[PDB]
Order: sequence, then C-alpha cells, then structure tokens
Amino acid sequence: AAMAFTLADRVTEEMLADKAALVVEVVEENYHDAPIVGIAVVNEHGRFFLRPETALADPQFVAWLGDETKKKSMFDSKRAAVALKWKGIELCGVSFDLLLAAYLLDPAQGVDDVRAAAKMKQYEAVRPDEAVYGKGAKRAVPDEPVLAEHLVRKAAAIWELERPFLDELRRNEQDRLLVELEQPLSSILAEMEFAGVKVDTKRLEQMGKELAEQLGTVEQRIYELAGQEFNINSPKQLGVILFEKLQLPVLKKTKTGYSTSADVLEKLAPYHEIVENILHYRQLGKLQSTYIEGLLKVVRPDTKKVHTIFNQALTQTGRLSSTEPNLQNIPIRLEEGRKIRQAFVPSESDWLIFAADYSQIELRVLAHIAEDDNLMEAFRRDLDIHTKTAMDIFQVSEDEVTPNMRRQAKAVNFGIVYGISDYGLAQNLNISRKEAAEFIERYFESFPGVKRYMENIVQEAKQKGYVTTLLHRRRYLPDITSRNFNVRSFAERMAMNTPIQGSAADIIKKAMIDLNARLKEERLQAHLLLQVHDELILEAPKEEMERLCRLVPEVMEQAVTLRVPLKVDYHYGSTWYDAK
DNA sequence: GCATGATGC
DNA sequence: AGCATCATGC
Ligand SMILES: [Mg+2]
Repeated sequence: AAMAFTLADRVTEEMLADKAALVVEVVEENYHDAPIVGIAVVNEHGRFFLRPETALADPQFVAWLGDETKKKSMFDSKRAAVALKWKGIELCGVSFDLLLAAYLLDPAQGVDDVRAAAKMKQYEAVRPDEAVYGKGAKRAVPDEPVLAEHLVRKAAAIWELERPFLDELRRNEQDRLLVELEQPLSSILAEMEFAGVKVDTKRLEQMGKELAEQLGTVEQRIYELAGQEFNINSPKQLGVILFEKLQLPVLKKTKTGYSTSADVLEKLAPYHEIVENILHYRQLGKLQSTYIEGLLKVVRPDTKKVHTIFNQALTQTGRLSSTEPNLQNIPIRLEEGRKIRQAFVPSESDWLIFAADYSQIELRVLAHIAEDDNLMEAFRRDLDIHTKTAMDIFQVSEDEVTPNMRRQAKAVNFGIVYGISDYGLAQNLNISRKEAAEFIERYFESFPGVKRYMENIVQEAKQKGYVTTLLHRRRYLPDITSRNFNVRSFAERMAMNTPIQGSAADIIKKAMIDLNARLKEERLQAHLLLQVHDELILEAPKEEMERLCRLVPEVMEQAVTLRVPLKVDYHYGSTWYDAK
C-alpha cells in the first residue's frame, strides 16, 4: 500500500514547520562535493518531496534549513550537513539523528540505512537503500516516482521512530549520550571533514619516486637470493620459495600451506638472508601502494586537499573510523614511513600543525574504574608505568629493571588492557603459555584491584547482558554465556577491554566538543583537522601556537574528572611529521 | 568474496 | 591480544 505525499513543484510555508523529519539524499557513498538527489519533508502538515534544484534555490527553504529553532529529525545528518557545506548552505537545528540513536542502542546491529534502524522496532514500511539503489555497477538513482516514494518513506519512518528511540535511550541512560555528546560531535566532524587536510603532492611524488628505486633494489636482491623470480606478493609463490626451494623451517602451518605472517618471518630471519629482504620489501611496498599511490588517488586536484569521512556509527567500542583516505593509520613507527607525514601540511600560509595526545589514557582509565590503589598511586606520581609494572612483577627496584624487563612488562600492560589471556601474551612475547600465565599471576598480585575489576566486569556482563563505558555507551555480549570456550573467552576479553577503550573514546569525544566551544569563545582561527583515538591534530596561524599550547592540553585534561589525573603531551611544526 | 598481510592507536 | 582500513592475490 503506497504512501501518500505531495510531489511539490515549489516550496510552501507548510513545508517550513517548527519540526519535521528531513531527508536530504546523497547517494554517492563519498558525500564530499556530491549531488543531492532529492529532498523529503514530513511534519504535522503532511508528507512532501522536493526537487533539489528548486528547494536549494529557494531562500525560504534555505533559511529554514539554517534556522536552529526549526527542529529536524534525520538519519546521518552529517552526510547532509557536509553535502550542503560544499554547496554553501548551512544546516542547523538537527535535534535527532536516527543513525546515531541506533548506534548507541546497539552498535552490533550494523545499522547503515533507515530500514535497518526501523526494523529494530518492527517497522518495515520502508525499503533498504541497497534495494532501491542497487550495488556497484548496478548502483544508480531510480526515476523520480520511485526515488520520491523512497525518500518520503524514510522521512516517515524517522518521524514515527524518533519517540520510541528516544524513550529507549532514556531508559538506557543514554539520552544525554546522544544529545550532548554524539549529535554535537557529528557537527564538529562535518566541519573537520569539510576543511580537509592539505597535501604536498610534490613531496609525495618525490618520495614515491625514491621508494620505487628502493623497491626495485630489494626486489632484485630477493630474486638473487631466491635463485629466480616470483611474485613476492603471491602468498603461494612466496611459500614455495621459502619452505620448498630454500627449505626454511615451517614452524607455523597455514590452513593448507604455510604462513608468512610478519612474526613468522621475524622468527625465520636467522636462517636466511632473504627473509630480512622480504620484510623490508613488504614495508616499502605498503608505503608505495597505500600511502603514496593510494593517497594521491584521493587528493582533490584543485585544492590538493584530502577529505576523509569519519564513520561515527561503526566501531563496537565507540571509537570513530576514517576512510578515503584513512587518516588514522598514517605511518609513524618506522622512520622510513613516518616521513610520509612530511606531506601533510597546513592549509594556509604561515600556519602550523599542532598535535596533542593523551599519555596512557587507557591505563589511567583502568586505574580509575578498577580503583586499584597501586595503579592509581603510580599515575599520581606520573611514573613510567611500564618501568613501574616491571618493578612490581619482577620484584626489583627501578635501578635494576633492564630494557628487556621493561619491554616484557609493557607487553603485559597491553594484554591487560586488551583483555588478558596466557596464550595471547605467550604469542606476543614468544614465550610458553605457563611462563605467560606466571607473568599474569604476578601482575594480579601487584594490582589486586585490577584483578577484581576483570573478574567483576565479566560477571556483570553475564548478569546484565552487556558492559558500559563512563558516558553510558553500551555493548551487548551474548557470547559471554557460550559453552564454547573460545567463543566465550573472546566475549570475556571484550567485557574487559570495551569499558576501557570505550571510555577513552567517550573522553576524547567530549574533549573535542569542549575544545571547539573554547576555540569559538576565544575567536581563535585554529581548528581541528583529525582525531586518532587518543590524539587531536589541529592547524592554526603560527601566532596562535602559544595560546594553543596552554589551551588544548587543559581542555583535553579537564574533559572528565577521574580518580587519577589525565595528562596530555603536545608538539607543533611546519608539517605533521614535525609535530613531534 | 575471502584470506593475507600491511598500517595505526 | 583489543579496535579499525586498504591493497593485493586467487
Ligand atoms: Mg599517546
């Protein structure tokens, strides 16, 4: 039974009501400078479909879009906000975003269209987007009659679903999470994405040029040491050369064949000169394919800017993800790749890159939630926690902890945050399970509060059905009751880790909101460019650096008050690389 | 389409 | 070993 609506040829006052479900359709997955395919409005006066050329050309409609007192309910308002920024139009008054509401209620649903969100509440009078647009080569906007009905049905679903979603969020104590954290953050992310990050493409091409020389040399060498040529990127090919031709030990059997994972090659290095070369070629190869070629593919030719899209409704812990390009996984560990960062520069003359990062926020969050006296005292003294953990588990004074002891204690700290298991630690440290179990037992002896939290959080997940973070984000863990040990253990690890990684996500998100408000009050020209889990990257006039040095760390450190202090380090320079 | 293996925090 | 995205091979 088709849905009734007015396919309007011009905007009417009836369509500019104080509250409405609004759909501003952008079908292209990447909405940056993308077309707005159609518009639907549903309010007390009825259901309307508007052609974009006509609506966005109408001063009253545009004014209505920008009037913050006219409330709109939408699904993925950030997509609309950004598509509109590229057209010079401001969207204001979004009081409810169904995508974010669905995500908070249950991140696992994987809700990515109005249909999926509506199904959560047994509402199925709307089609999935893929059903009407198709996928890939078949993706396409349908003719007006079909397009118009789909947008109206989506707007109708949003109009109908807003109350039940808000009611459940309030029952979950997530009402403020949506209205005071995620929705305001959505606007900040739209600004970041729209601003983009300037790329020195010439520097990138230079690098790409040199990289190509090195790759050839390492490749030729590999063929030499191999006795002949083969596809170094072909797993099969590599495995035959390594384990058959060269007779290297197979101390890790892949499904049916051999493993050439990094740690395995790392273990075989001692046996043959070719292994070191293979790992280096993989290193350089990743730089070339993803951080040079792949990057250059998404840089805008006119402005030389890259505009990522932060997916705010994807991760199971509350973190953001970044795509096209992923600006959250730019190399930094190895110097060769870290240089890629020299290509990320300020967007204006005489501006600089400013980077601020939390120091051990996960462990500090753990100290707070576990209320472990020893861990809390360590952060109160601002000690190096890895040296401190080594001192405690290996029972030695600071003077006697060796580099090897610190390295292993650090690995224990990682395991504790990830959700500890003797096998996971054994694998990471390349030791036996019993030895790893011993390290863990000694850890819990020194940090009994943490031990109690890990036991308690697992029982709680079992009792309630989910775990939560500081700001009430939640994650259901059905598998925690599974009778399969491996399946149950993965859930137990999630129970242990989620509240830590998730609360750290909550904190930095609130810091971003607090920071922008401070930035605005001060009328500073500085603005956010990126967020990479526990760090914020901005660019600003060189004349604002001194102010930023005091402002950013303070806002980040004060975003939330924990039982231990929060500490933020910062650096700035002429490129992202120099912001160290 | 999925596995493998790289990158980040 | 927790959470992610991208390029490649088959
Ligand atoms: Mg850090």
